[PDB]
Amino acid sequence: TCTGCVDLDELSFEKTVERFPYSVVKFDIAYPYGEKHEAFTAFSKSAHKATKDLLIATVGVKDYGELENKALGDRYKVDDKNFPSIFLFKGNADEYVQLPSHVDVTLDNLKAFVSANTPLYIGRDGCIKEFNEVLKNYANIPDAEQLKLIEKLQAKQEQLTDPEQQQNARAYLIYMRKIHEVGYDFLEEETKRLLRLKAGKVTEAKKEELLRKLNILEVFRVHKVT
Amino acid sequence: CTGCVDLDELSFEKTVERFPYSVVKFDIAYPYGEKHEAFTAFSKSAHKATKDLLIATVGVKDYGELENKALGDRYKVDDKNFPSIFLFKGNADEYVQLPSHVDVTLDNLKAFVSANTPLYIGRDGCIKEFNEVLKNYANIPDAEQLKLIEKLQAKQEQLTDPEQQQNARAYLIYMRKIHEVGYDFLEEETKRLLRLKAGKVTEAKKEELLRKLNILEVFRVHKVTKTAP
Ligand SMILES: [Cs+]
Repeated sequence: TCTGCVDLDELSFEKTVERFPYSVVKFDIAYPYGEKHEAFTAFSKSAHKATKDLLIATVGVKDYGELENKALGDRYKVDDKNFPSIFLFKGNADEYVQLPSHVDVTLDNLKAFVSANTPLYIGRDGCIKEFNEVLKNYANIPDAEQLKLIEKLQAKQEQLTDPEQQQNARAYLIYMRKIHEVGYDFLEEETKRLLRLKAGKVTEAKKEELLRKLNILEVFRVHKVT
Repeated sequence: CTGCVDLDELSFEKTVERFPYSVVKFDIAYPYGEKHEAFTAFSKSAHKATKDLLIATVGVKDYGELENKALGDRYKVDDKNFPSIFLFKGNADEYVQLPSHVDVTLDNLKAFVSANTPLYIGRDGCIKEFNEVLKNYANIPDAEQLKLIEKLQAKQEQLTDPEQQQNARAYLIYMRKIHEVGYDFLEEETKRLLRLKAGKVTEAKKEELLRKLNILEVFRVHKVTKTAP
């Protein structure tokens, strides 16, 4: 299927959607693959890191054959012409919004579809929303402000529980410290390092970590330095 | 399987913690076979009976990127004695594991459930909302029977699930016959169905007769207290 996606059928569908605050469900071919499904996969992974309240699910509809989930495609008025079709539910299989048929299925667009329609926000992997808010043009604030930002965020660092997020905050703190010490030259250096490392010998978990670092690194970019 | 939700390292805890109870079968990825088919039958049965029970599977089948190996490890299960069946009580921390000696069958899974939760997976055919008001039906006065007939006929008309619609017909038949003839109907209809069931019947016809017998059983009374004809 896709990682962290829950594939639902006519018996599980409503009863599962009805247990979650929000659900985003991709109705598609029973054996989906291709750019759009990969984008929904990436979105499942990002969503799952970003929220506690959002079910990411798929329903595979088989037309001809001994039919699978055709009731569901019928209920939601989606068939071979519409796929993949993205629905967003809010606890009630009868109340939903459907991603406009003209919107490209990309991670970015799926993430905006959720934010446009729920209070949830799915940031970039590695980013910590709290940190971000206090970090814009960190690289242009005075050394003493920077030094202040470092002590506060280092406090939230140890108020955080999830390993992923604890690693993320440590990268933020490292970058604050480097950018405090080296100035903005740091960005390009760290970028080149992370990219050479990503384009080298490393695992599944390895390239994700490096991407999370890059996304965290991006927060510290400014349009002019001063 | 149908109605089983397959969960993985990302979806497991978060899904299990949204349902009051979850029964989870850990097994190889792409499971198959007789225990899997029995878990499948159980999923169908539980879904017909409750809305509070998640039925789920985790495919460990560890030979690759090791999907779900961490999950199997959290619960200390093993290629070595798959399947392992767990019951969770609303989070991924509170669970009971089905003893590895218990054959994984439909009956044992239902028992596991009723043994460990307030949930009840009823007998095939039964409609809980009917059974709730039918206890001792055969002994109550005619006018109460008649009111129950009117009430369950009204319920039947609102039923939206097709298996319950069909089962409800058998309840109404039995209520009306029992009203009309008395408790002797229970022997009459039992002999009729047991005769059929003792014939050469397919598995699907067998199931259909069992559902009628499970419904008729609702009407049996421990002692007949109401006068005959
Ligand atoms: Cs709900």
